[PDB]
Amino acid sequence: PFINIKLVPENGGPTNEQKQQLIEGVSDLMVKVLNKNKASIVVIIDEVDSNNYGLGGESVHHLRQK
Amino acid sequence: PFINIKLVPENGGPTNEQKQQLIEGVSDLMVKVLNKNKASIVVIIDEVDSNNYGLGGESVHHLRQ
Amino acid sequence: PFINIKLVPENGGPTNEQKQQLIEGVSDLMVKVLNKNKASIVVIIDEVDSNNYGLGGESVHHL
Amino acid sequence: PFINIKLVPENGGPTNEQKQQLIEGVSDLMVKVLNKNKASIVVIIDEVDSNNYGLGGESVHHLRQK
Amino acid sequence: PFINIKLVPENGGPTNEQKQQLIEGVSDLMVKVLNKNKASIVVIIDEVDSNNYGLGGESVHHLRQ
Amino acid sequence: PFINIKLVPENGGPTNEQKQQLIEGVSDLMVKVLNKNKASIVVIIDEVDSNNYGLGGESVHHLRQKN
Repeated sequence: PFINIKLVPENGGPTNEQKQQLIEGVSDLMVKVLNKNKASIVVIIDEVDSNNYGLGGESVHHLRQK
Repeated sequence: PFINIKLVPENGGPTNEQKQQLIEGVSDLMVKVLNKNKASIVVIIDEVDSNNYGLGGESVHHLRQ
Repeated sequence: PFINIKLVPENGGPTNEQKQQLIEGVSDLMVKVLNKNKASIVVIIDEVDSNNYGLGGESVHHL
Repeated sequence: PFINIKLVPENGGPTNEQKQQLIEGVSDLMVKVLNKNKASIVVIIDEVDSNNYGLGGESVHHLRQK
Repeated sequence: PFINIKLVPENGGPTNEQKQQLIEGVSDLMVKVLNKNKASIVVIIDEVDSNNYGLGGESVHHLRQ
Repeated sequence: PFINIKLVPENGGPTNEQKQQLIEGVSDLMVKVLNKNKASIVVIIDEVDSNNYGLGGESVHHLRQKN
């Protein structure tokens, strides 16, 4: 399986350790819910600049300014 | 955040219930690991034919048989 | 440029005409905001089953 | 709805303001065509290096020289 | 590495055999260029409806009479 | 068509030359197998940090510790 996680950096996060927590976490979910083969699980975390992420028609940067 | 899960169906699954468990599990994981706002977490699960998914150069179809 | 639009179908939407509207709408947006090469714009619309799309931890089907 | 836009930066663009126009425009198009929940609209803009984007078998870094 | 190929079906293609060819093709390409590990190469082929694919602001279905 | 390639950089690579080889390689592959139109082929190569890519539940940074 392939899992793509796209998020916006926040408070110096996520750290390398946190990305690892996500990688292992997401992979374990697939195994627990679908009994998938963890060995073949690929995960990619994309960090999007607050200015390149939009929700509701506004950027995350513009939203955090509130 | 946005999470895209791509997987190959098998054994009549994943059922709609298993899909619900994946959405919940990924969303809770984000909230738990990075204190994300579950309300904004979007998840999309794509199901790929076994003849369309390759690993190591072989199709999942040939790998399962 | 490349634009990927993922949505969950509903009420018989989107029809093939509405998909074309999205393709034209997005393509004209890039040329108007960035003056990008209209002829190099690639758009792909993906229709996601209500049970496969989640928002707030719940599937669109549930919502 | 989710919209991913991948482009190659050019002449200083897109600026944070132009990115907002893309996020706004995209979100308005989804509402005008299918009346989707505007608040649930997620938009991600990825800027690709001109040496990492190909078209017609050639990189954008080269095509811009023609 | 992960490779995603999105295309529009036509005249019955791509066949399961042609999909296999794309998987082996892309996979071998990675090994030859960056000597990447074959076993870790994941390939996903998405087949996009001609009414769902647009180029130059025209759907592939309309761009084919 | 559209081809997205996601890989993790390593040992001074991939260079622009190698990225160009990937663009041409994938493009030729599409032309050879499905006679797809070259001009319409879009390829985007993404370079993922070794800490952002996982396989088997371990980041690539970790996997690369072992030869």
